[PDB]
Amino acid sequence: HMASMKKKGSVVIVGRINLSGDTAYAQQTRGEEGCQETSQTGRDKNQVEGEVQIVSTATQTFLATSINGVLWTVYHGAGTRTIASPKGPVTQMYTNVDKDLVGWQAPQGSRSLTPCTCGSSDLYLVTRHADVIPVRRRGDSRGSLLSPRPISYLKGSSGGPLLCPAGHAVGIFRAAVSTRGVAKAVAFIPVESLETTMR
Ligand SMILES: COc1ccc2nc(C)c(O[C@@H]3C[C@H]4C(=O)N[C@]5(C(=O)NS(=O)(=O)C6(C)CC6)C[C@H]5/C=C\CCCCC[C@H](NC(=O)OC(C)(C)C(F)(F)F)C(=O)N4C3)nc2c1
Ligand SMILES: [Zn+2]
Repeated sequence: HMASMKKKGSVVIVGRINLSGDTAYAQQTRGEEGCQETSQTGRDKNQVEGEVQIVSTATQTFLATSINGVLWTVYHGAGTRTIASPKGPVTQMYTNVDKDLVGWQAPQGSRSLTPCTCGSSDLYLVTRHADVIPVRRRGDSRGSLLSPRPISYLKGSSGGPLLCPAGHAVGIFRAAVSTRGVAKAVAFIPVESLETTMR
């Protein structure tokens, strides 16, 4: 009934994939009790750093990637949720269920990836475990893993980047193409589609 209707919590940044040096590694910045509290209030005063965030709702954990001053992730992870920030929940500025895409203004302190204009097909997928997986681009929105992996390896990495050799953003990881549980290929949201959404 109306008086007891609940509100969904905010997406919460709970860590990051550190790409600042020679070694990629995952960092946790918020434990579970802080996350639950931050999801309810929408107030997250942690300092944000880096391009790839680890984010969580009460029921899911996935990634989010800053490109052109927007923190982007998948609709199938975030739905229409706000994201927590120092002064309270922040409403999405982009929502496109047909592209499986959402975005919020990039957090203060984050850094953004540059959209790739290289036109290269040798790509690199960054996972929530800070694995950097070589991927050969196979079409506008697909790439094959040079070494296939069980889907278990990729679960929770939606919203992460596919990068070119120079570290530019080529797309956002959306779905795994799996045969008998082995991911031979991935589908991604091309960065051109993000740039069209921004218009
Ligand atoms: C709710 O409104 C919407 C709107 C648009 C959507 N668009 C799509 C595409 C959609 O697909 C959903 C969601 C997505 C998904 O699991 N992603 C990943 C992830 O890690 N997620 S996640 O972080 O753990 C989390 C679950 C917390 C957030 C990267 C995946 C890692 C491992 C694969 C696990 C096995 C699932 C394989 C499946 N393969 C698949 O569908 O491949 C085809 C058929 C070729 C196509 F055609 F999809 F490309 C698959 O990958 N997925 C099914 N759901 C949507 C829902
Ligand atoms: Zn590039």
